[PDB]
Amino acid sequence: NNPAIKRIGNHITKSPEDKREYRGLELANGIKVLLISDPTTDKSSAALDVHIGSLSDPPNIAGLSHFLQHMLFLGTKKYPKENEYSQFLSEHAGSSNAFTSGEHTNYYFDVSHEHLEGALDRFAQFFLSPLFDESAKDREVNAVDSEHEKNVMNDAWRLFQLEKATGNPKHPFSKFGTGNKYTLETRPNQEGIDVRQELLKFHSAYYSSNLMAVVVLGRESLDDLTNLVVKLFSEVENKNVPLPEFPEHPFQEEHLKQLYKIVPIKDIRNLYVTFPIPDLQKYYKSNPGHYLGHLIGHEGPGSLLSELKSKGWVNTLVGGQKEGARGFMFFIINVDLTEEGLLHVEDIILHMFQYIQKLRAEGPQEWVFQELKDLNAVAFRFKDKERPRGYTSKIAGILHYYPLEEVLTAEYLLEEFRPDLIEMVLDKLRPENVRVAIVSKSFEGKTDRTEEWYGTQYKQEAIPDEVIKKWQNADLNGKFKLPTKNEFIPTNFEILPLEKEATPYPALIKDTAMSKLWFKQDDKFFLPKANLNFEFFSPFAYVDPLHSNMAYLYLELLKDSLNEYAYAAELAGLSYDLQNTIYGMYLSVKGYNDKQPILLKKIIEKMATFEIDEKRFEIIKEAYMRSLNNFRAEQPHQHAMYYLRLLMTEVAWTKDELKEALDDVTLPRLKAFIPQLLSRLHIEALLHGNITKQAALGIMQMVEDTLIEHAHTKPLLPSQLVRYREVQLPDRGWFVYQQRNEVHNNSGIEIYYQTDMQSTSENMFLELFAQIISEPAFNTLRTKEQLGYIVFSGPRRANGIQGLRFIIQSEKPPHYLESRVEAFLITMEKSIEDMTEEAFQKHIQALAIRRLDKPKKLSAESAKYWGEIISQQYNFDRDNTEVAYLKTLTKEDIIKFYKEMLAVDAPRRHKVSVHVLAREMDSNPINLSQAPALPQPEVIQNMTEFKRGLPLFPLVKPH
Ligand SMILES: Cc1cccc(-c2ccc([C@@H]3[C@@H](CO)N4CCCCN(S(=O)(=O)c5ccccc5C(F)(F)F)C[C@@H]34)cc2)c1C
Repeated sequence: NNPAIKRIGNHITKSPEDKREYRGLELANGIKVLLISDPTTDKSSAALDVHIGSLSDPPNIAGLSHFLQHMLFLGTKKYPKENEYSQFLSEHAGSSNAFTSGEHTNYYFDVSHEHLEGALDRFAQFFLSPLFDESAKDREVNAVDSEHEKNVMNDAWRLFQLEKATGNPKHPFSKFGTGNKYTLETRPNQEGIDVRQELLKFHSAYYSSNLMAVVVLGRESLDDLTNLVVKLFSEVENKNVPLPEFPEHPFQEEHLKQLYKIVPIKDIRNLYVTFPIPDLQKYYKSNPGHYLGHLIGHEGPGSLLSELKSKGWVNTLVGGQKEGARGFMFFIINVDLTEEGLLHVEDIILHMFQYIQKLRAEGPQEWVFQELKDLNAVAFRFKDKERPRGYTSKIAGILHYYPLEEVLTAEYLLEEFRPDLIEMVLDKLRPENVRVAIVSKSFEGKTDRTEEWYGTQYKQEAIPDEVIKKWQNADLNGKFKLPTKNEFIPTNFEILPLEKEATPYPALIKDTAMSKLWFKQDDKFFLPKANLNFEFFSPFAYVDPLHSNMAYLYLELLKDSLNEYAYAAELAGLSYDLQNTIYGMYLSVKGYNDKQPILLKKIIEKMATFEIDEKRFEIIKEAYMRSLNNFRAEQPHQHAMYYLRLLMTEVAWTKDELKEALDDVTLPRLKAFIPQLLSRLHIEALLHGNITKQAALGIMQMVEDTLIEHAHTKPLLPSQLVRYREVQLPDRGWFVYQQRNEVHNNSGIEIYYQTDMQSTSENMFLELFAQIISEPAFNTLRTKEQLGYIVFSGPRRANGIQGLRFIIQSEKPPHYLESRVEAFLITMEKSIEDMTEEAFQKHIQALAIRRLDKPKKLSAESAKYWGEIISQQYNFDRDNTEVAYLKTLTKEDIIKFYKEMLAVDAPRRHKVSVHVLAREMDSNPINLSQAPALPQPEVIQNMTEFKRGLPLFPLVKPH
């Protein structure tokens, strides 16, 4: 009947555990639509995906489609205010973002479930009448430039664009996708281009309804959402744009049998092997490329990685199909190299072709296909409920590739066993079709080429024909065997009934000297999974730099030894996480609860009886040295956060201190360390999920008994369980710590206004003030003043203390950012005074909606509890309590808080600043609002002297 709708789809196949309701349809103008109705959801969400992207950029205006993405947020005919969209979401508990790929531009948001329609209306105008204001165009070009700048010294981005640069230059694959100030302004200016014209030209040409997919999720009925979407999106005009296709591969014959030697910024050794392949997307029900990726990339007994590890040549390997665009794809194998491996790349590649040859020898394996199929089937059935914003964005993209009825299952369920396709793809993994890239600092000075956009330095050689032949003649290596049946595949999915004494929050069910056990049986999600979290306390994990190094290497070596065994468990939905902390060790086991005790028992047994392979020890130690050194290449703003974390924590070892001590770590000393670390411990655990109190008590005691049997562990004394405190800053003080980033030509800054110990009152004063200023700070500091791509504000919480923080990465010097942030804070004092009383309550309700947002998957609820436990506050009802108090706050209360704690002349202002200067700054001391004059800062010359010159805060009292 309805003329606005071209069709309604049939039942949209979903998991029987999914309680959400789905309708799919195609609009008259061709928009493909999925509607998701979830009456429980706290946040509603919508996303739109356009099947156009950087591959469609005009060759003379690189990055135009990425630039157009940024511009749609900045105003439309119906809603002209540059920030009406941001502001509307902020005051209704929303967020938004977008990304541009070669073939897609994806826009998405979430918001309070009551304001879906208000958000969606503003959002629809992006695709109807965008302004492309000239003042916004001039300002936003800078945001794009600093984003590129951030990427210039990043080894991944350099490799990403280097690949495009070494293929057919006539192919759109070569296009620079990001854009920068040169491609978007300075160069188009000297060629007479009116960019606002090209934006409107491009938007009008390609933003056509026939290339769009929309997904909307909210509490409304499926019928109500249907009316809503036709109301807002039928207006979008249909220009029947043909969908771009790229049938000719970017890598032709002249681009094969090629070797590239590349100089990295970080000290890394990597080998990249690539084969051009046809587009396998159409074969999604068969998934031939993923079958091969599963086998080549396997890490278990008999695998290619296993032999390469034993020879001491590589440490990690990943492989499989890599997307390109419609009409072309890649198959890749990525290994990191040891020092020895760098000298044996030829042999390493031979082993690769030997393993591939084994797969040809044995032919396709239906049992392998069956196993992959069964695992994906289990995965889909018990998939965790997704956060709405990410869910709509994902679905919006794949609406372009699968029938409406299959969108939810297309990427999970497998139907066809197709050995013809497996051999077809397998026939393409041959030496005559290969491309090899080596990344090592050993090529420094030996390169003869330079990549235009990032400056990557590299050398290109043809692979010698005799070397190709050795690879082509790869025999069978008897150390390569297909994997055996995966015995970690779960079979028991029974959901145990809720016990009578079950509780809404974690209960303390064991409180001994050795262990504190918090337990909760799942009463929400009812999936056959569980989370097992353990914190191991030992003073010897962080006593000095040397011991910290050894705690790290111990767990790295242990994970290395378990890798072959645990890989099967990971494929089977059973994964673990094990790393050292400043307080000891952290262990998490997540996944299907069926075979979970088996993996946990194997981990603890291995810890307590660990034998170190000397060859593995030397290799991992070398990698760890490089990892420490490679911090020099992180981004300025991350340095600033690192430095501030060192300044404000009672105890903290620097990367330099760790580097020095790493040389004094001998194999004998490590062998002695491990038994000393395990000799005395305290264990605090959260066991949460599809398990009962008896099972949980048994799991916790199994861990203890294993440690007692093999490591003779005894309890710690309670006075030994000590937490670190935060430095207490003086009233009206201001300290600055200054450092230089020697890799990146940007500067970074973090500003911390310390308030007081966490407290129900002090917590919500800060959080509410943070909410009020969140959007304005971004609008003022980024979109208006265009200081940098990275502009952040919000609460900082550490060691029981809290405060307000600003983080900026910019080309301008830090002392300038200091004033602009100081100028902004006064704007916020007036803005709070002038704002209406309902505008204020609007923020209160926005913060409330955020805090009370219910977790949708077990892992998220577990995280909430775990944060209460590791912080030793144990405030499991915090959300209800704090929101209740928040609602009673008044505009008067926030002004007093600002006047007392944050204002420039506040009697209790505690300000500490970290300035990370850019690579090229030697030193460092209109239309914009006026900044207050600031005092003379006390320049921190030594972090140790700084800390001992000041008091230390107390620790928070447990609930
Ligand atoms: C000159 C030349 C020749 C041959 C190849 C490359 C190359 C191409 C591309 C790269 C990119 C680089 C960023 O551009 N990325 C870094 C981290 C590893 C991430 N991935 S990946 O890990 O290989 C991968 C990606 C997608 C799907 C599956 C996989 C899989 F795991 F299955 F293999 C690619 C790698 C590097 C060199 C280059 C640059």
